[PDB]
Amino acid sequence: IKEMPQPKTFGELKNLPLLNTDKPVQALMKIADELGEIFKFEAPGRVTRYLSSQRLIKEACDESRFDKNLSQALKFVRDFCGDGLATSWTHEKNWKKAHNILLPSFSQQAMKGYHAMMVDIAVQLVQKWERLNADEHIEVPEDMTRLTLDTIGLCGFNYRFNSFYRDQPHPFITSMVRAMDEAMNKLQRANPDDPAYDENKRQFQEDIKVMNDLVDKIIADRKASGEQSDDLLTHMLNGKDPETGEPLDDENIRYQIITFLIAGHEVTSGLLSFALYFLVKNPHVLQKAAEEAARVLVDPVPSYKQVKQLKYVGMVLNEALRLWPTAPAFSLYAKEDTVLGGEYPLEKGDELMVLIPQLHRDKTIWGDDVEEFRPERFENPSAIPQHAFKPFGNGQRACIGQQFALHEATLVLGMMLKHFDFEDHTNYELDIKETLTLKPEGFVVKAKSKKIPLL
Ligand code: HEM
Ligand SMILES: O=C(CCCCn1ccnc1)N[C@@H](Cc1ccccc1)C(=O)O
Repeated sequence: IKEMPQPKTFGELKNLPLLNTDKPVQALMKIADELGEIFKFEAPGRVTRYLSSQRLIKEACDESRFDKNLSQALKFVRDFCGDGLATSWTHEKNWKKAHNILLPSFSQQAMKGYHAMMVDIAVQLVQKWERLNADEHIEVPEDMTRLTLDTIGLCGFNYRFNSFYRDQPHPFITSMVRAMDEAMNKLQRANPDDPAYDENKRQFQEDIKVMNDLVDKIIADRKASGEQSDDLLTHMLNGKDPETGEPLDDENIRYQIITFLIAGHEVTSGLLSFALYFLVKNPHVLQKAAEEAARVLVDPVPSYKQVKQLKYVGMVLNEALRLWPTAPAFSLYAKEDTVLGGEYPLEKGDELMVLIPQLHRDKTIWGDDVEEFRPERFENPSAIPQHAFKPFGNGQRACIGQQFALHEATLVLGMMLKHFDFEDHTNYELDIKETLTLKPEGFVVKAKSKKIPLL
């Protein structure tokens, strides 16, 4: 039985002030560098254990021993995502019911139906960049978020956010971002009922009311029109859980839509932003990915089958997820008493955090070159040890949107590589901005058209 280490404490605040920082995930990664594969993290009324080694995480991913926990962050997000799929406990009736209903909407097979709508938005991105003047540049995360937001809006419920027509965010997005910020900022308030925060609470409720009212009207409008657009909303309005025989109710449908829009916003655009960052920093890798794009994407717009054939582009995306997974942690609890790694006894109910970026830097798995960007690591999934690579979570609670995100990202990155040469014209210094997701803040490039038509 080993005692686990613990980072520095602040008296009765315990470790909580360590997360009173602009970049808490990177702070936790530095703590893991100092303390090793496991450390205890205490706050007032809270104890968790951060895991960073594949040795321990492979045990944490044993679904017979550990189930998904709502982290404090997810408990705060649940105030506006409700019992949608990502903020539900596994034992809540609406988790399994929504899971069974929505799985066919998110499969590779469903991607064939979404493909034309994804192409629609990808073409708008390419056309924007074709239309820039000589020495203008691209604001990468900003344009990637325009693309991913528009793609989930259109595939999700046939709604055009028209992000490439505007600078100012959509009213839904304004309230979503401000609610997420309040949820993230609240992971520090010792006296949340202090009259000091009444304005934060008032604003938080107005933002929740904005999201609910707007989504509820999208649902009511679709029901009033009878239109059967083949999108996630139609699937939720018509689908029935094979187990209970029941459909989702309108309240839970709204929670799912809010959940999908958040997932498809900066969490997914972050992947594209980091991938393009690593490509311009590794010109030989960019060259190889651009050679694949040219060879495969032989038609004016890509087909579904062509996207599946962008194997090296897919490897680029997985290697970007290895280094900077954009949903950087998930939480587990012990279903029963158990011992972790032969060394750390856990009681039923004890909580674990999986620190994904640090897992993905385990040199016993990847070798000494863990910081290098080498997509070839992903040539063969059977050569990767179990539970070494977890950017989409674990088990039945893994990301339902994984195929959607990777199809979207592979399509757009392929088209980017086909149509432009890229310049890191500022020699950009990576600065990772943290919300509940991760983003290369201020990442800019110049894109020179190869003058290949879309017609
Ligand atoms: C690269 C992009 C994405 C990444 C890295 C990602 C990552 C993750 C991770 C790590 C989890 C597990 C969370 C936990 O255990 O607490 C998760 C769950 C989930 N994600 Fe994603 N996600 C991505 C894109 C998406 C998209 C595009 C959608 C939907 C449009 C989506 C919808 C969901 C849902 C509904 C869940 C909860 C699944 C369940 O518990 O049944 N995600 N995602
Ligand atoms: O350490 C994370 C990382 C957040 C990851 C969120 N996220 C969302 C999607 N992907 C990842 N959270 C913890 C933070 C914490 C720990 C102890 C005490 C108070 C607060 C938590 O929330 O309790």
